[PDB]
Amino acid sequence: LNCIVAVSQNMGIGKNGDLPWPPLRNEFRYFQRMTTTSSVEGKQNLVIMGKKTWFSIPEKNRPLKGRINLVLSRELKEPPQGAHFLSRSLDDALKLTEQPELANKVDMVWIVGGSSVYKEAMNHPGHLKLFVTRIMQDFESDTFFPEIDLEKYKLLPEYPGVLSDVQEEKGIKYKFEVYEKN
Amino acid sequence: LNCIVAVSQNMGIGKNGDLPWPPLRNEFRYFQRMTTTSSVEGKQNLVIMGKKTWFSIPEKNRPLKGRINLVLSRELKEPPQGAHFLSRSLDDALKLTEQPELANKVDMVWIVGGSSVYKEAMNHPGHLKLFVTRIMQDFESDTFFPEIDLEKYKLLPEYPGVLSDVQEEKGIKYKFEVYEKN
Ligand SMILES: Nc1nc(=O)c2cc(CNc3ccc(C(=O)N[C@@H](CCC(=O)O)C(=O)O)cc3)cnc2[nH]1
Ligand SMILES: Nc1nc(=O)c2cc(CNc3ccc(C(=O)N[C@@H](CCC(=O)O)C(=O)O)cc3)cnc2[nH]1
Repeated sequence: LNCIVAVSQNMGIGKNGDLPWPPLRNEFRYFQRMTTTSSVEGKQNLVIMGKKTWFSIPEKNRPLKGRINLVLSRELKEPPQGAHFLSRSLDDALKLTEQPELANKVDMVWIVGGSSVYKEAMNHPGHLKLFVTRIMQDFESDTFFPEIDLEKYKLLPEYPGVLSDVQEEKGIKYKFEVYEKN
Repeated sequence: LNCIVAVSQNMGIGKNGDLPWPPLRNEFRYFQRMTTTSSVEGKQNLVIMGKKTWFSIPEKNRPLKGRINLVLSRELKEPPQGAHFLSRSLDDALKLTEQPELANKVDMVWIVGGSSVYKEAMNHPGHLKLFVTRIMQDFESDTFFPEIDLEKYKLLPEYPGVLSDVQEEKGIKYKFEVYEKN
């Protein structure tokens, strides 16, 4: 279980149901590269996300491509269009990926948001990895990311695929960090 | 929804976790064809059966080849070796069925028993068909097939792919029947 997020200096992850920052095409490309790249031959990654984060993808790249898109919601009676699966819980969704028909087709599981999903997932006993993009500037948010507990999480000073130096796009600097827990 | 069973004259379907009769090679040929045959190319049929059924299949005929095997178990921890999916009630299995990625891989649904399942499936709202092979002889049994509500089910005088003649094998006579409900 991998969590993938981009957060501002203020820990905001959202505003009005959108990234509180203007589009970083490279930041996007990387998110697109991590959640897609599967380690195993012929296996696919599964992304999980709440109702809101699904509606927040530009309608034209829904469902994420080359990925199994699952959506959690206790409300929705059926998978919103383009969605691959639907679960009411993070557990139920974790179970399902445990069905062997499934298990033999999925490699990595990535949690893409929103807030309460990241919350439920961060707590979940088990081996968890947090891929966080530090967007080094404040932005006006309505939704935030939780405190990464240092009792539990450790920052990997290294990570195959991820560059260590500070990035910049449209006068915005950011850096990719990787935390782990067990 | 398709249910497929064989019943002795006394409505028996099992004796000590086995069929009450000796094996009718040509009746197992029928159940096989019917359950394995899909209308669509690149789609497969799904078989749902209780745990006892699962186990009454000769362990080298497990799981049923060319079919997605699904196990109904309230307690079973994880899915028995070789089963494709595990659910806890007909309900989840069916729901499981309407999952978009699932739904495009699966053509027909067949309920292969046991008593408790047949029954739940029989009552269930919708368009249901029972495929009944009437074994024209009494056999001591411990498991009995729910009795068919004539008020709801209706015998179809013919139905494509169903031989109309009384059959006999090993001196035993049987007949193929199909019931429908709306
Ligand atoms: N690093 C990181 N960046 C994000 O932008 C991000 C966004 C979410 C949640 N929201 C979204 C919203 C839209 C798209 C999206 O359009 N993804 C496309 C974009 C790739 C591209 O178009 O260049 C994808 O194909 O992955 C993804 C996540 C979660 N974790 C993230 N994590
Ligand atoms: N018509 C009918 N006949 C049955 O024998 C039957 C059996 C069950 C449950 N039990 C069983 C037990 C064994 C096998 C089985 O070995 N099937 C194999 C091989 C058939 C053959 O040997 O020709 C398969 O490939 O289906 C199937 C169902 C439920 N509905 C039925 N319905």
